[PDB]
Amino acid sequence: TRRSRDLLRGKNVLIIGGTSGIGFAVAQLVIEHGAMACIAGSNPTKLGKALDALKQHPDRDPIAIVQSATCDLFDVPNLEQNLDNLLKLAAGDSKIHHIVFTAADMVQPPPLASVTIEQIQRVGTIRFTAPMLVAKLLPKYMELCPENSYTLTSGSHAKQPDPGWSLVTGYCGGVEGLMRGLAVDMMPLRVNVVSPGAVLTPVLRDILGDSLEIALDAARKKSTTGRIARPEDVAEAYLYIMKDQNITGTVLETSAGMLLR
Amino acid sequence: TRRSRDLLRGKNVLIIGGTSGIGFAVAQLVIEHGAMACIAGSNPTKLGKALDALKQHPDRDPIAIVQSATCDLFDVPNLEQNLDNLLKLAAGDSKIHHIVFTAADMVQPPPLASVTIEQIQRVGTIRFTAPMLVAKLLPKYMELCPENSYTLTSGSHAKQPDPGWSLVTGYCGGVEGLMRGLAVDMMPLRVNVVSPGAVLTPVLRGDSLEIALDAARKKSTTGRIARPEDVAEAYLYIMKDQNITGTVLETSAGMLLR
Amino acid sequence: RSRDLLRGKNVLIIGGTSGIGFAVAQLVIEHGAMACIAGSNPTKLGKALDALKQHPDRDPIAIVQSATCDLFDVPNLEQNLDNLLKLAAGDSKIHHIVFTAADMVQPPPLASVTIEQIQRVGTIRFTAPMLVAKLLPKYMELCPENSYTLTSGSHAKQPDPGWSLVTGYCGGVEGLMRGLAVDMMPLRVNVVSPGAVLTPVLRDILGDSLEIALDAARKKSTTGRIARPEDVAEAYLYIMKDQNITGTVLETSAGMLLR
Amino acid sequence: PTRRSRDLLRGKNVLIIGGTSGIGFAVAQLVIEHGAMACIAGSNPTKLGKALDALKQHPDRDPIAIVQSATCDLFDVPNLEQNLDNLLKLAAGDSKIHHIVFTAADMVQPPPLASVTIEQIQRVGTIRFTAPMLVAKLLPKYMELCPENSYTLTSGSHAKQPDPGWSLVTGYCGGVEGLMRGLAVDMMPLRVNVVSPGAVLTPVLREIALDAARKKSTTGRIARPEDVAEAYLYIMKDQNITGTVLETSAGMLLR
Repeated sequence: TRRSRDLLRGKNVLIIGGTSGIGFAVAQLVIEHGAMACIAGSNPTKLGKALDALKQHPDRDPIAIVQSATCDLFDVPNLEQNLDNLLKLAAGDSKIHHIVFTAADMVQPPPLASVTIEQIQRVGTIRFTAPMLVAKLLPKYMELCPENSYTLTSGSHAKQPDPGWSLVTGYCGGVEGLMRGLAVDMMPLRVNVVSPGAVLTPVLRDILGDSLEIALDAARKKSTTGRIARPEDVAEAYLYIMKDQNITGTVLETSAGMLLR
Repeated sequence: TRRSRDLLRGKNVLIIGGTSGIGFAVAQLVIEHGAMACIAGSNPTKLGKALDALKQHPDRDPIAIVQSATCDLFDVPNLEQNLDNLLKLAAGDSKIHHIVFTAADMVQPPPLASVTIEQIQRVGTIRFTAPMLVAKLLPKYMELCPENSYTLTSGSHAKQPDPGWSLVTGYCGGVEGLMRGLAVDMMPLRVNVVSPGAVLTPVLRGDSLEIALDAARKKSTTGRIARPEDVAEAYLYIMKDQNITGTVLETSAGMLLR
Repeated sequence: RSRDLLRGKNVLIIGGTSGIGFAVAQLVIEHGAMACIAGSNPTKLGKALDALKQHPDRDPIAIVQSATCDLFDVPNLEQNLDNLLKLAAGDSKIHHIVFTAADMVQPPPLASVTIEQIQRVGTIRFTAPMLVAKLLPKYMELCPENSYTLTSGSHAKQPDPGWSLVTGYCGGVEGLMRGLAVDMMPLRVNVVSPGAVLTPVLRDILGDSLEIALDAARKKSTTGRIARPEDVAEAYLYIMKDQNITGTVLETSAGMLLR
Repeated sequence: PTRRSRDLLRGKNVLIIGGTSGIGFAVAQLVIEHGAMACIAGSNPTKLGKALDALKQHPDRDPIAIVQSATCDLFDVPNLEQNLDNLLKLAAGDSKIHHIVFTAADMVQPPPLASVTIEQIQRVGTIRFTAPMLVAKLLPKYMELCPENSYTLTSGSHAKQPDPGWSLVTGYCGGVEGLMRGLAVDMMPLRVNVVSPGAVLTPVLREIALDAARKKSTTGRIARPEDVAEAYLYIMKDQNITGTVLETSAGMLLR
């Protein structure tokens, strides 16, 4: 509709993790609303295919320009400058208006009894240090105002942990805590978290392989909706946050009712 | 966008409290999307005015049709019947797809030291008994599926009480509890709560108006009073995200951080 | 210091005849406090009262008394609560109040619920604790040394199918606590939210099915076992001692909330 | 010190990481009043001296309670896992540890967000997150996983009420709470919990910053270390409580 369109037409949106899954669907919604979308990822092959997919999305507002950049989020010595370059690129000729930091990763970490300091800090680098640094650099490329937003991603497993996942559960709690600290330190910019549940992404399919349909019966049994989330469903939550200039400091839970059980 | 119109075009939406404030702005957004709005109020003049305000809305979709229906939420002997009639109207010739229960809920109650049992029960009737009775009657007019949603309203004062408001704080906590119980008992229907704060509505606003606003602006991190149209986007979002159920969506300008 | 926080203090336990309330009363008199238990059945009150006077670990100075109070009789509710508070104040003032949960049985289906049924839950779970708060200042100093503790339940967050009315009022108790923590400051007001506790009442209800239900609860927990009333009663005693804690919901529910 | 409370703790081994001062010291007091064996740990050796001597000469101490100390620097990364392992081995002694308390890293404002560096981010995490993570790694070697025992971590009210300039600390306080829940599952049926204190007056802290907290609270006063210490003791005794954040912060969270 025109008011959603006017909320976001011509606005720059950076989507870290936009190659597939939730980020890609956010990118689709962004350009359907007339916004400029910059997607970032770790894989140039994946990034290239996602980028053409967006350019010829038939529901793309013709006005929407799509661009891409490759950014390595585990390279500690160059992380701040890589992130600084990404934001420069995303700002382009003006300023960034909305940042989405997606987290679509769940690879079970080693057993607690074997975890190492190196392993701990790697998850933190990706889950904690990088979002902090984007916040540090952000005022150069984005106006701190409530028309703009910076959105992070945690997960329902922060509240309902699976056994074997304590390192990841811990940094998920850290993302939600970081959001709250940043909502104060970056005011009047709006900072929020989306906390998704089980989402049926292509990589989720591929991981589970033959084990897919078992895991999905579990997730449906655990939900109250009785069905697995579409990435398109979850992406609406990030778009809502862009539109509502009143929402900041909160964790938006879109997880099929699993948290009720 | 086409995606959003496709989700809501032709859907029956009941806004309880749609004559003014957030409910009115929710009615606006849903008719922009081609949905069939039915607004309910307690004041017939206010209704007719709002109903007419809506029917003339500029961005209104031509196919969107608006109706109104009076319903006193405090008349306990007739409450179940009025809600049943209201539900029957909003369904029309098919079914209701989305129910929004909004409230302009901020008139301060009597002091704790003086509050009486009928005063407690009167807030209990509007805040708790009425949403429960909508839930009781809802399956007759509405399918229990995750395409559909039923959204209640609490408020940031549920978490940040002001002195004098303990009775309204309590029943806000009851609204949020009720939502979670209903999200289970009525599954796979989706049931949620929107918890607004720092929104300026006509009824809310006159001379003291700008004192309290400054208390909200200073308490917030947006440094800005919010328009009903901002908060309305939360109700619309819940209608669209067929994954969201059982949660309290907090749109209150960052006041909860401070 | 911590040994004398409770010695000589006047405690009121509403629902002190069995289960959690009774175990609170036990801990209270072990610490030397004066306990007034309230309940709805004079015979069960009588049994509870004797069992507390006879408690071997009761501090000698600790005096126990009882009072009957129908929390569903609306026309007499405010006066009955006033009389209960007068009693518990003894010859000085109340210092701590505990209000244990109704622990009701499953209500009728949602499609069957009536206004009368809704308000009856509200009377016991919301109106009665509200009226205690209204009346309290006449009999009790509003200060951080004293405390007023309500009771919700882990099913406030994890609803059981068919219980929406009880789940709703459980969230009302928690909201009321927060409202009261503000309107009654600097008195401390808190909520204990217990999970699966094996009270004597419970074992009668489940009866033959008890071992099924206890393996279910154990499976949902991370402790792997069912809580004792004496375990949960430690939380109420804690709140009485920590003069810094107010406005919060204390969750003691075996880790079920992690699942 | 009731018989019921002493039975629960008498003879138990309790490790208190950060027991030299403040909340940790007060927990050490309460546990030895119960006849439990307290082992305190600290970064500063003669600050341990003070504490260790002060503890040992406490008036309400159960005659049978023993006290002992150890140093452990939670920032020295090359030596962190071993010093923690050595610490745990000490507290277990000739049996097992029964209760662990990890008292929080203190409230020193970090650099302004605009100037924070990766080295700065990672050192708050080493102490607030890595160290308790490593204690959990090593614990099973020295502690039984049963609901009679507990591992208690510490976050803080600023996890939910940030102050300007504290985003890094608020960040890892949420990490501590998330870690507690994950460990509450991974280490079941051991009980793991978080105490979240607020408005607490300790000597390293101890008038404008003290009236300011009083105005945000509903108790209207600054709480003592001895009040919040009761929370840690409660969690030891309630064999039903796990996976939760116990908020003892004077009602500041209501405002």
